[PDB]
Amino acid sequence: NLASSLSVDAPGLQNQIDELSSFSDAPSPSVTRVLYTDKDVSARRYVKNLMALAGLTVREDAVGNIFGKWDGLEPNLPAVATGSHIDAIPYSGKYDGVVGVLGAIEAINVLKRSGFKPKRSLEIILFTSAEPTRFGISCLGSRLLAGSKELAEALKTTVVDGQNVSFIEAARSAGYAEDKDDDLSSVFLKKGSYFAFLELHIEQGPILEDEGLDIGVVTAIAAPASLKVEFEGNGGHAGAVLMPYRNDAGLAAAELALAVEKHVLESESIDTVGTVGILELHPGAINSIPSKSHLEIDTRDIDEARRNTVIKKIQESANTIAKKRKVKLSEFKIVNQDPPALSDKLVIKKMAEAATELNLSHKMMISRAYHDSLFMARISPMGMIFIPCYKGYSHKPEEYSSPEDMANGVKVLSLTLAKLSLD
Amino acid sequence: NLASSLSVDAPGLQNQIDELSSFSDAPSPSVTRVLYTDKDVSARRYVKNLMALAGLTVREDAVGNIFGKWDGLEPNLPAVATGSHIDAIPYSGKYDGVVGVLGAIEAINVLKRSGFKPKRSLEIILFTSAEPTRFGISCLGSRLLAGSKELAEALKTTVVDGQNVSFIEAARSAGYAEDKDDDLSSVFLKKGSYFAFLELHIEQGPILEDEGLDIGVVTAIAAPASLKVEFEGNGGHAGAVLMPYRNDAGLAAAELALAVEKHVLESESIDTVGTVGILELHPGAINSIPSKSHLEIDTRDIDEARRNTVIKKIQESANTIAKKRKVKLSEFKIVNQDPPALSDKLVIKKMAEAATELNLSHKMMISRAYHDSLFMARISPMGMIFIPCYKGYSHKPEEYSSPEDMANGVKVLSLTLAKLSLD
Ligand SMILES: [Mn+2]
Ligand SMILES: [Mn+2]
Ligand SMILES: [Mn+2]
Ligand SMILES: [Mn+2]
Repeated sequence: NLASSLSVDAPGLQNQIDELSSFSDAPSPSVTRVLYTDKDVSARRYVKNLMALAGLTVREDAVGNIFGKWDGLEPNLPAVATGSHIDAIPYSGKYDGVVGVLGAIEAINVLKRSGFKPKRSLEIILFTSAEPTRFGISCLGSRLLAGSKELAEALKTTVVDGQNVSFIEAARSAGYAEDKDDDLSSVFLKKGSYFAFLELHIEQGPILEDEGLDIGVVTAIAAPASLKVEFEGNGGHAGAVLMPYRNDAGLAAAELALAVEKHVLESESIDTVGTVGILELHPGAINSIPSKSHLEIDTRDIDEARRNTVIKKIQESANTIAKKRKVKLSEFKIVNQDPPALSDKLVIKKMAEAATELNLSHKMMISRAYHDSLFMARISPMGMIFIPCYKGYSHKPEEYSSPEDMANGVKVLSLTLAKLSLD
Repeated sequence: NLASSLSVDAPGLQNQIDELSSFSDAPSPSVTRVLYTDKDVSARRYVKNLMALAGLTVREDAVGNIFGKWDGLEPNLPAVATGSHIDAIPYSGKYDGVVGVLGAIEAINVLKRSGFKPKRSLEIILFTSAEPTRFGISCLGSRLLAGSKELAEALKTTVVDGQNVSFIEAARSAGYAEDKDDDLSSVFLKKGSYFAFLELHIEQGPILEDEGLDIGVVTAIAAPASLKVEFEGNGGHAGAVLMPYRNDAGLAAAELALAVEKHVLESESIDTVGTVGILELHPGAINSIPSKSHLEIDTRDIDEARRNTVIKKIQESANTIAKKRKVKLSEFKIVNQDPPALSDKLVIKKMAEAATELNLSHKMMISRAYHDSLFMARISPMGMIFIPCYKGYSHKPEEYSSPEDMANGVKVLSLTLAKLSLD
């Protein structure tokens, strides 16, 4: 049958993972690849080349989401879509996102080798960026595909990066967004434009590895939020300003970072997380008291209400700390605060069937990380396929999934796509 | 008499202050001017030109200390020296250091206008740098003049900036250190090579302003120290690594910063200060748990032993925090730990006499900030003249000393130099 005929070039897929990892602003084994930079452009070209070699119709939208389509026997039907991202936060791994892009292309080649004849078209999506590194916005591409007018407006009017480069300027430097009449609404997909959307991704947790299982069938995605906070004080000479007269913005930040941890632990649930990944002091000189501090705070929970309580407590603590330290809470911005999503029940059903037909062990599980799937779920039925990764490591160079782990995920992806195409 | 004849071009001196501030990597009204950068080179040329116009014989040493001499009637005698620095930490003011260089040149012009004829030569020193911004080393020029073989060795062998540019490489780009065969010992001055050394400087405190006084006669300089600390953890995915499994290096840093403040307050003396002016996270991404954190801590006291006690407690707290957070204390380095200096009693007497002859109110007082005078005191009898500054602001763009305050300090400098020249 189709399932027994599926054959993946495992070392070849690994070789492509390794080649793509060379497009990096960090030295191997780390990867840094930020939206619209030269490294991102190089990686885009590499992926577009592979799409063309696999015989896909390749196109790009106004923000650089990249699409590769295999036309089905009934091309007017809503297509079955799959994809992920290739951007990489500073000093991260080679597998996050990339497995779902390179592995999707491989899934197409696997199906072509087996002589599969799609009814619904299959389309691979390289999302323009999923990481919030550059503009503080996560899933920038899929948020726009899912129709966020709020985001489109901000991208056109206010959004800049940490070097004060505007989104429009960055996009144009990489060959995109060159239309002054476009408010980016051109990117929006109609609900139902896809029959379904699947994303293959490394687990970013240790569960499949620990339990000796091949495949995770993802049933839900946890609810993510991010906050941007700034404190302002008088600053001045570290040696000359006596302690009673200070309002140290650095210490306000230190206190807020510890309060974040505290409020997370207050939830009484293991599923709650919160992190201060960014804490910067200005002017940032050893002999100058910080007059401004800037924190970027990530917090999530599978339970939206519990997550929201943490955010509310964090805001209360920021105000309490500001008053006690006699600094100004000059910014408290909820950059995003998104609900969790549920995978479509019939997509889950086909994925579990596919894994079973391939003699692969599997379990139902939730994603703790967020993914483009979170926002694609607003447009169409969604599912995710997890593969194991070593010790669950991710967002760091120790991140690892074996050639066989990837090949298994690719086979499940190929077979689920085929089932959905013929449905 | 000489005292009544002294007259300063106050708006002229202000114009020079403003012009020098233009040599900055930060936009007005802030100044940034770091050792050996292009802006530093431009500012050096500007000052050397003023020295030339004032009739001074100009020379430079191996590291770019700049000397301008007015030859006395007995030129073989040890000269009376005066000067300060012109480098500026990021986003600081335009009066710190600058007043003591531009004002020293103006003191020469003032004495010349009055027909004063020095017996001992007068020599103005532009110290190559006082701020520790580039290499973590404060008073680099005066530490070498005072004969630190340890510093000379490090500068030749290990010292680099945060961009891994070596001291030698940086120095050569600015036109200095062009001798392979110099161990920098050429910079060293013999004890007694100067009869006395004076530094005019803004108070960097609010005391003279609050008390309604013209001049501070500095009696001592507080004992400064600085430390570098690093913590290391495992890092990973901020959304997926559950709280019990973390060893967050950023939270370890937050805890140490608060410990610094606590230990300072434990001294029970208002003369004790401590600051965390630098706190950096790696990788520094919102969705990446910090795996490395880096703190640079400044701590001082007029009492050396009381400060050292703070330093010991900070080291103890760093170890306790590391163990509790389950991170490695990967670095704890005392970058400098220097004793206080006492101003020379005869210099103090002459300075107070000068202020009195000029009908300027004054008090004897301690300097809380450190200065090149701290190290020149090892070579020569030392004293400092403080002028008031607005609300004591320093190391920030709000720093301000009035044209009149500066002129008063220049007159006291002129008259004190004249007294010491004619001993
Ligand atoms: Mn990621
Ligand atoms: Mn990802
Ligand atoms: Mn200073
Ligand atoms: Mn200074």
